Amino acid sequence: SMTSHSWLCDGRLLCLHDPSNKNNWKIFRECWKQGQPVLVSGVHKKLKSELWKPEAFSQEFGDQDVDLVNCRNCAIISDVKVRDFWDGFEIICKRLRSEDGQPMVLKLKDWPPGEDFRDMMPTRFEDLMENLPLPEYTKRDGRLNLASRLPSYFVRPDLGPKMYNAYGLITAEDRRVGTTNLHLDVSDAVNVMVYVGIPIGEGAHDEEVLKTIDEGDADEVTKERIHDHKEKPGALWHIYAAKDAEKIRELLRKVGEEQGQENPPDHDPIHDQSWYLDQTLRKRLYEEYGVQGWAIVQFLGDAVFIPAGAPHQVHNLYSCIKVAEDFVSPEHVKHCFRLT
Ligand SMILES: Cc1nc2ccc(O)cc2o1
Ligand SMILES: [Cl-]
Ligand SMILES: [Cl-]
Ligand SMILES: [Cl-]
Ligand SMILES: [Cl-]
Ligand SMILES: [Mn+2]
Repeated sequence: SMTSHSWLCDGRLLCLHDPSNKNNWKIFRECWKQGQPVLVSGVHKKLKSELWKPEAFSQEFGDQDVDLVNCRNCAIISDVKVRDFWDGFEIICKRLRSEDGQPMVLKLKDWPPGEDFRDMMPTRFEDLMENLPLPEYTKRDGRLNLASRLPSYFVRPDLGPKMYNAYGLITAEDRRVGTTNLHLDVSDAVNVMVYVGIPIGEGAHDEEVLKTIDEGDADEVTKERIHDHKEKPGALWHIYAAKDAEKIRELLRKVGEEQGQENPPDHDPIHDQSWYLDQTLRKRLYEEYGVQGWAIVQFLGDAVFIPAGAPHQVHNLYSCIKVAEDFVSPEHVKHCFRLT
């Protein structure tokens, strides 16, 4: 039976089922006020699927110059064509190779660049913005988005949305690497999975994906969503409450010192965006500091709501196209105030 919602993370994560239900706000606002993330499924069914394919991006924009990142070692690949990224998105035999002769796991950096999504892709912009869930919070002019309404005493978000494009991590060694390292944002955000690419060539690689979700601490109901098939898994997230950010900084200063980094006692390891919390570090955070997070698998068409101030990291299971919009809810406006 169709239902309004369900729970993941053993009751700690709200999952809304109908992205355009006019009564979603009544269930959402209780969880949101408590500083929790929220998941909304089904957004892909609202979108024009032909606008979100890797082959269309390559055909329309392939001659633009861009930089890539090697996710395994953080090396920058400078001033290449955007088709060099898109043509290897699902076909492994077409990827740029490292010195060892392996195909690289790449992230497309800052594309479209800065605030240029709307000018570059006006049809994509309309398709996304008209289909975002919780539209009183998430639209540029929504009644519960204070972004356009605040004076300079508040850090205001850039004009969005922003696109996040990267290959899937593949090997047992790759399990300890992030697509996006641990960081926080002073605005709220909604992140939508608009396409998941499952390759062919080294097709048959779903085996190491199961071990990553399991070791990632995914709850038993998320494992039913994985093991049932039916839906394509994109990325594994770990999100932490804003109230636990300083305890995470204390752990990462202790570990930086143990690993012989030489850092002033005050430096900010979350702002540096240099760490990925692997299974060893997540267990140490729980046991030594008393901090629990939320382990979230974002499937095709899932919208993740990330509260302002909440530290979070992303690990792509397969090749992903994500689109995110920042907003300023009244519940979390304290996180962007410039005094006290
Ligand atoms: C519809 C569908 N195709 C899949 C391929 C791999 C997988 O891990 C889940 C999938 O769900
Ligand atoms: Cl808060
Ligand atoms: Cl467009
Ligand atoms: Cl709403
Ligand atoms: Cl990163
Ligand atoms: Mn973020």
